[PDB]
Amino acid sequence: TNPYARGPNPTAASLEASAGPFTVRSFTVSRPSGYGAGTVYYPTNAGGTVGAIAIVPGYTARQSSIKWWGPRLASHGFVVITIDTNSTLDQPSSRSSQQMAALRQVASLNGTSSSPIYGKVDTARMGVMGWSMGGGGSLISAANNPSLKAAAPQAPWDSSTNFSSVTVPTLIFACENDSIAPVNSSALPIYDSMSRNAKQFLEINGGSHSCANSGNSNQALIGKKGVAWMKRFMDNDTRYSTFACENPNSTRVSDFRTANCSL
Repeated sequence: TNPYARGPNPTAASLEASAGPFTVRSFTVSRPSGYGAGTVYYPTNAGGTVGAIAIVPGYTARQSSIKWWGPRLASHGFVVITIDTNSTLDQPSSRSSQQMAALRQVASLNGTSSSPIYGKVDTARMGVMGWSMGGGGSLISAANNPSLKAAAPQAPWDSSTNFSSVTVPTLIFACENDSIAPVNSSALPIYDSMSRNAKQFLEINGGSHSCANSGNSNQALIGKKGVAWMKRFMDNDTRYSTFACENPNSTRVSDFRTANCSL
């Protein structure tokens, strides 16, 4: 009945594995428009069009810091573009503009017969992710585009902590011992500011600012939560309602909060 449901019914084991059911291919965007560079990850034979997610790194950082999300999310039924910004020193608002620019190019590549993702994307269903200033940029993207279906920034930082206008379902990955974007002055005030959406706050125990980046030691849990959140809210897939809204009840988590997220 749900036209957006893709893939086998999920289990904890399949969501915690390094890769999901779908085989992933990838290509580099030939002529990136409105951002620095892009890598597109997409699944082969997902059984239908899938949503698109754009992921942005942080200040001084590049695709490598966030690249692990590409294959992980794509293997579960998403088209994912990881970008480099025009300059590694771009601010959150500029990161948001380039993040949305990347999503627009994915939409155009969906209508380009020469592109590997031709006809593979439901361009009405998109999501935003990112690290640090790119997580702040994801929150700005969500606030400026309620058309988006989900957001999952990690260790976000922005000049402001007020994102009360966000109606997009938003999962915040936080890192307990973050000394660059401290939780008490960034992630948690941002989480508490949002009262008009489904939201979740997941703090990684003992995590530094890079606790959700490529190579991190919690990829099973973080990857499960990222995919589950995107499945529940970009696909409206109630098979993932428990995975997306549950307290993991794990010693890997030092703080868990959620609101408007029923199981």
